[PDB]
Amino acid sequence: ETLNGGITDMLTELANFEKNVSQAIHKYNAYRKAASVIAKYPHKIKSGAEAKKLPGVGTKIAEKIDEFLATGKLRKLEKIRQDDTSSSINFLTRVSGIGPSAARKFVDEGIKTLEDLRKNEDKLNHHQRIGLKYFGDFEKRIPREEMLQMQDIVLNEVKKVDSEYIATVCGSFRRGAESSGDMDVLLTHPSFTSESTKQPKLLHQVVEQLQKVHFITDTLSKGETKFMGVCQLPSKNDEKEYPHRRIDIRLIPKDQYYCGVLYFTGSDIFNKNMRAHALEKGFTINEYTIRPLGVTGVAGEPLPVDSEKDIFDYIQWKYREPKDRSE
DNA sequence: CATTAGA
DNA sequence: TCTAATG
Ligand code: NA
Ligand code: NA
Repeated sequence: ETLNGGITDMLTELANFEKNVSQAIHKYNAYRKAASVIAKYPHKIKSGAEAKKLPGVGTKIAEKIDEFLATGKLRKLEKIRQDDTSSSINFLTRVSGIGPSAARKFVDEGIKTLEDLRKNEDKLNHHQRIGLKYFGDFEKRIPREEMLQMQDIVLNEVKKVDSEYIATVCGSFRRGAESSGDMDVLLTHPSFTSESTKQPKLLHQVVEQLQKVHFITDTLSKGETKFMGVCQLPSKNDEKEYPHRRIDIRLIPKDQYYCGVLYFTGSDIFNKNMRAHALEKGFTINEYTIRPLGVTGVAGEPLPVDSEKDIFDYIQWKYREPKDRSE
C-alpha cells in the first residue's frame, strides 16, 4: 500500500502503456498481475531477485525493478514519458468517444491535437463529435449543489409522465459525496420485470420528457434500456450558464431494482465486502439478484427483494445508510 | 460484463 | 457480423 507503491506505480505505468500505445495485451497483462502481487507483498522489496521469487515475476520485470530501485527512475519510463506519439495517444483518449484504437489511428493520420481534432470533425462519429464539443465541461466535476438541482428535475418529470415510475439517483452522489462526475439514474417500473417482454416505450417516454424541457440536450446513445446522454441545468437569469453534464439513465426490471440499486451505489469496496459476506451467510449477490447457496458447491433460486433492506436482512446485516456505504 | 454504435 | 467505447 506504500511500501511497495513505486514499484507498483511504475508497473502500472508500464503496463498501461503497452496496452494503449502498443497492442501488447500480453505484456500489458504481465505488468498488471505483477503489479498486483508485489502490491500484496508484506515487505519492502529490496531487489529484483527478491521480487523475482514472486509469481508473475519474470526476469523482465526484476530487471526493471532493480534499475528503478537503484535510480529513482526508469529509462523506458523516461523515454515513454517523453514520446510524442505516445503522449498524443494518452491525450486524445480523453475525448468521450475516443479510445485507444481510434486514438492510434488518428495519430497515424496525424491528429495529435485537439485542434486537429476540430479540422477533422468529419473524421469523427457523433459520439466523438459531442465528446469534443463538451470537452471542457466533460472534464469538470459536479457540485453536489447542482446534483441536487438536477435530481430535483428528473424526479419531477419521471413522475409527471407516469406516477408509477421509480427513480433513484445512485452513485457517490447517493453516497453523500461533495461532487460527482456524472449523474446515474436507475430507473424502473412495475409493469416491467424479469419476464414481461420489455416495453421500450418505457425508457423512451422519459427521455422524451427530459429532452422535452431541455434538460437533455444530446443523445450519446439511446437504446431500449440504456440511454447515454447530455444534460444541462437551465442557465438562469443570465450571466452564468451551466456546464454540459454526462448523464445515464437505465430501465430496470422492477424485480431487480434494489440489487441493482444496491450495487451502483457501491462503493466499490462496500460491495465486495458486502458480497464477501452474503457468501458466508450462505449467499450470492450480484448486479441483479441474490440467491441462496446450496452446499453441492453451487445453487440457484433468486430471493425476493422489496428494498435495500430485504437484501441486508437476508444476509442478516446492519442496514447501512448510503452515506456509510464507504467500505 | 453487458449494452450500443458502426461499418 | 465483429469490434469498439462506456460504464
Ligand atoms: Na475516451
Ligand atoms: Na478474435
